Amino acid sequence: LDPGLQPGNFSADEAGAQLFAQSYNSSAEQVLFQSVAASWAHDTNITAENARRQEEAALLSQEFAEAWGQKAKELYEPIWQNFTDPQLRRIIGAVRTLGSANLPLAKRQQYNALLSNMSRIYSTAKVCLPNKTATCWSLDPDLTNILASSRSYAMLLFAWEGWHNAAGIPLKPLYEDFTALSNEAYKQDGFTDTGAYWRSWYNSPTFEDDLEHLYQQLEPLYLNLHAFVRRALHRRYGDRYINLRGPIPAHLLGDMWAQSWENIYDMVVPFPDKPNLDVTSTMLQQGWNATHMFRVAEEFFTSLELSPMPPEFWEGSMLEKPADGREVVCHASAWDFYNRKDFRIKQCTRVTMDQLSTVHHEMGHIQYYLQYKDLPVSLRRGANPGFHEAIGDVLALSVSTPEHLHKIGLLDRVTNDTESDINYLLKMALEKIAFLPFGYLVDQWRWGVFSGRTPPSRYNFDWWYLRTKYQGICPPVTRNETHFDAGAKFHVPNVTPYIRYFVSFVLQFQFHEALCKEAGYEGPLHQCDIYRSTKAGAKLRKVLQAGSSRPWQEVLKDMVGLDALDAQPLLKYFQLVTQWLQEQNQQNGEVLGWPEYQWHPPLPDNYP
Ligand SMILES: *[C@@H]1O[C@H](CO[C@@H]2O[C@@H](C)[C@@H](O)[C@@H](O)[C@@H]2O)[C@@H](O[C@@H]2O[C@H](CO)[C@@H](O[C@@H]3O[C@H](CO[C@H]4O[C@H](CO)[C@@H](O)[C@H](O)[C@@H]4O[C@@H]4O[C@H](CO)[C@@H](O)[C@H](O)[C@H]4NC(C)=O)[C@@H](O)[C@H](O[C@H]4O[C@H](CO)[C@@H](O)[C@H](O)[C@@H]4O)[C@@H]3O)[C@H](O)[C@H]2NC(C)=O)[C@H](O)[C@H]1NC(C)=O
Ligand SMILES: *[C@@H]1O[C@H](CO)[C@@H](O[C@@H]2O[C@H](CO)[C@@H](O[C@@H]3O[C@H](CO[C@H]4O[C@H](CO)[C@@H](O)[C@H](O)[C@@H]4O[C@@H]4O[C@H](CO)[C@@H](O)[C@H](O)[C@H]4NC(C)=O)[C@@H](O)[C@H](O)[C@@H]3O)[C@H](O)[C@H]2NC(C)=O)[C@H](O)[C@H]1NC(C)=O
Ligand SMILES: *[C@@H]1O[C@H](CO)[C@@H](O[C@@H]2O[C@H](CO)[C@@H](O[C@@H]3O[C@H](CO)[C@@H](O)[C@H](O[C@H]4O[C@H](CO)[C@@H](O)[C@H](O)[C@@H]4O)[C@@H]3O)[C@H](O)[C@H]2NC(C)=O)[C@H](O)[C@H]1NC(C)=O
Ligand SMILES: *[C@@H]1O[C@H](CO)[C@@H](O[C@@H]2O[C@H](CO)[C@@H](O[C@@H]3O[C@H](CO)[C@@H](O)[C@H](O)[C@@H]3O)[C@H](O)[C@H]2NC(C)=O)[C@H](O)[C@H]1NC(C)=O
Ligand SMILES: *[C@@H]1O[C@H](CO)[C@@H](O[C@@H]2O[C@H](CO)[C@@H](O[C@@H]3O[C@H](CO)[C@@H](O)[C@H](O)[C@@H]3O)[C@H](O)[C@H]2NC(C)=O)[C@H](O)[C@H]1NC(C)=O
Ligand SMILES: *[C@@H]1O[C@H](CO)[C@@H](O[C@@H]2O[C@H](CO)[C@@H](O[C@@H]3O[C@H](CO)[C@@H](O)[C@H](O)[C@@H]3O)[C@H](O)[C@H]2NC(C)=O)[C@H](O)[C@H]1NC(C)=O
Ligand SMILES: *[C@@H]1O[C@H](CO)[C@@H](O[C@@H]2O[C@H](CO)[C@@H](O)[C@H](O)[C@H]2NC(C)=O)[C@H](O)[C@H]1NC(C)=O
Ligand SMILES: *[C@@H]1O[C@H](CO)[C@@H](O)[C@H](O)[C@H]1NC(C)=O
Ligand SMILES: [Zn+2]
Repeated sequence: LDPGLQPGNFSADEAGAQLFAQSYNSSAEQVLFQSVAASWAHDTNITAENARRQEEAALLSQEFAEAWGQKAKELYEPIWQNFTDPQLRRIIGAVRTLGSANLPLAKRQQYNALLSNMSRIYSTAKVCLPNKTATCWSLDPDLTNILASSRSYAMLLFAWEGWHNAAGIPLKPLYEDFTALSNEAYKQDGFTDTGAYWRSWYNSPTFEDDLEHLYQQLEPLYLNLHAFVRRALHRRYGDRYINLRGPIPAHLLGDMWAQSWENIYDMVVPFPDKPNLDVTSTMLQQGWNATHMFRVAEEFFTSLELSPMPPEFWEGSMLEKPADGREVVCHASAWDFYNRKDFRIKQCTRVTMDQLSTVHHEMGHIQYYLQYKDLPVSLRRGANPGFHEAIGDVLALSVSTPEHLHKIGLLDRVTNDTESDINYLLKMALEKIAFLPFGYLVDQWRWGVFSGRTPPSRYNFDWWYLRTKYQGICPPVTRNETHFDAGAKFHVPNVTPYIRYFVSFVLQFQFHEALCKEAGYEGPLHQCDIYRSTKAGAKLRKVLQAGSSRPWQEVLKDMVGLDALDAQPLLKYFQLVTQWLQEQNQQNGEVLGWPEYQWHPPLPDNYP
């Protein structure tokens, strides 16, 4: 520990604690920058040298959070709740959280080693065909691509069986040990369990109830969608393997976790005679290039009179693919270095209509970072953890439209045909609405484990209960408590909350509606854009400047006017497809929901 990074002495006063907050701030951006700089380099190009620097940076960060966290508890754990500023209470409350650093070394060293071991066995999971094969598969590319692409039911089944079998089972012992150790650490931090810690972020005493009220508002839309897809699969696979009343076999939905079904959009799409618009042909013809694209993105924000990208951003960012042959993580990401001056993007840009849209949300994050850089570093995070991605997405929504592309000049004429825009809304539904029930059930399920209400003998039973209950899926081959299908997801062994994403996808439209309402727009909400609309920016800026200083429920209210989440706006946005599906289901007599829930298909005749 560098002494300039090691806390001093502070009184039990607020007057002292204000000085503690100030000192933590000044040290914090000096450590966090050094940490993120290393992590930036490692990700900007892989080298074992940079991986080492990455590893050392990780240790240096934890060592810093520890050295301050221990004193924050030692001096202010008896007090912090008392302090007059809700901003300061937020500052100290964040520092005062220690997480795993509560565990004594013996447990601590098991804990880290245990968490890493889960990630290893998941990331390095494998499936092998039932021969003396030279070669096995892995989740990507082999499994993701066979599962999404092929539709011979047996082959599709085996791929799903192998994965949840191989990825889950060897996790089963580890995840229990994690659950115990996880809760024990937070117990000392001040939470009943890890689950009550995660829910602590949304600072809502009624949080879990709020979700069910939201999800109940979605269920008519989701059931409408689910019931529609279910019929389509019946056309394809046969009467033996689908029940027009029952739930859907989990592996037919085109995705290993059935969390988003878009890979059956090719099979289901409405109005097969219409195209789906691709503006790439203009963009290449215009001589657009990656470097230019961001200036369009910046144009948008400047058009809202949000802040332009500072010169440092143009000096630093890796907008284009590198000139070297060096290996790089191409997946697009946006970075804030807690050093106030320089913000950074990595995009690996390929000039296509899709990545044009993608750049806008990635720059959206940068605009978000730019606005709250003025806060003390402890607060420089989204008003709540899903709130940051929402401000990212509302931007991509607007520009994805044909309406905005015409103001960009990339589109020649607007073509207001509902058959086309239904195609667009429906594919987006198969992407994101299918995700809401899944995103909801996981963190109910994990809360079930962390609260203990799912003891280890029920990990798998409570999982499939939650799947059929919410997502309308059932397992393709009988699954029993030796298996552990909850582990087969990325976010479970990586102990990463999904609930942020669900909260975000509701805040997304709850903003978009409140912006388009403010931007003077009227008409079909998916045809709104806010570009050039200074009225939207000035209100949007008020959200971004708040960062996390002000409780999100108060900030959201100041933007939208509602003290809480609501899915009515989301239903407004999807309204056109909502109506269309209701017609199509009514025409087919399709039974919404899934009675005969106690059904799942027989096995293929010679399996395998
Ligand atoms: C990615 O795309 C970027 C943008 O490209 C342009 O725009 C897009 C939409 C497409 O249409 C592209 O095809 C198009 O090229 C590229 O940056 C641009 O690169 C080109 C070529 O390298 C630049 O063109 C050259 O610019 C010189 C400077 O011209 C400006 O400054 C003069 C003073 O020096 C001034 O007198 C001019 O009026 C001009 O001012 C610009 O005005 C327009 C509006 O009228 C603004 O939009 C600009 O921002 C203004 N820029 C400034 C600095 O004020 C010219 O001297 C030069 O002409 C000479 O060279 C050409 C060959 O290049 C000869 O053919 C010609 O005869 C003459 O001798 C030429 O115009 C362009 O300026 C760059 N953009 C900017 C903003 O500077 C990226 O390089 C590209 N990257 C990749 C990898 O593709
Ligand atoms: C969390 O902790 C950070 C870091 O300690 C605090 O930032 C510091 O806050 C104070 C108060 O806002 C700020 O002082 C003001 O800075 C303005 C710019 O001052 C710069 O120029 C003068 C000369 O004109 C220098 O004397 C200063 O040291 C500054 O120097 C420049 O700083 C930038 C930013 O880091 C750096 O990139 C440049 O390299 C450097 N210049 C050169 C030539 O190297 C003044 O206009 C104003 O009057 C005040 O002096 C101080 O500069 C901040 N430092 C940094 C590093 O950001 C945060 O305030 C704190 N958080 C909160 C919420 O308080
Ligand atoms: C990924 O990005 C990083 C940052 O841009 C980049 O880092 C540099 O990589 C090169 C090698 O490709 C390093 O060069 C050598 O590093 C070794 C130690 O690992 C040193 O022994 C070498 O010392 C000589 O060169 C010095 C100047 O670099 C001289 O001052 C010295 O006297 C010796 O003559 C040499 O430094 C370089 O150090 C790193 N730098 C950093 C900051 O990481 C890396 O190259 C990129 N990846 C790829 C594949 O290019
Ligand atoms: C932060 O506050 C602490 C507690 O008020 C200060 O700690 C004290 O620091 C002095 C030196 O400034 C230490 O002196 C040592 O005392 C022992 C005898 O106990 C002697 O053998 C050593 O040679 C040395 O003189 C003292 O131990 C230490 N006491 C405690 C309880 O921490 C500290 O000075 C303050 N920080 C700063 C930067 O001033
Ligand atoms: C994380 O997973 C790894 C791998 O499963 C665990 O490390 C393994 O630990 C065992 C002993 O605990 C090692 O087996 C022993 O090896 C020695 C020779 O080194 C041998 O004499 C013993 O009879 C026994 O076979 C095993 O080699 C070791 N594997 C690796 C790769 O290190 C680790 O304990 C797990 N940690 C947690 C927290 O789960
Ligand atoms: C939960 O369901 C699984 C199947 O999905 C059951 O596991 C399977 O049980 C049978 C009977 O023991 C195993 O067959 C045996 O395999 C061994 C080779 O491993 C072979 O030597 C025997 O002759 C016999 O064929 C089968 O392999 C096994 N599968 C797995 C993946 O373990 C399990 O029994 C069910 N749970 C409970 C509690 O019964
Ligand atoms: C910190 O907590 C204490 C205890 O809840 C508060 O002290 C009490 O304050 C009320 C009026 O605010 C008095 O009627 C009590 O007599 C006080 N009790 C004691 C033991 O002093 C204190 O006000 C809180 N501080 C803040 C800033 O809210
Ligand atoms: C598209 O045409 C319909 C015609 O009924 C109209 O109601 C709708 O508002 C048009 N789109 C926009 C963005 O105005
Ligand atoms: Zn994002």
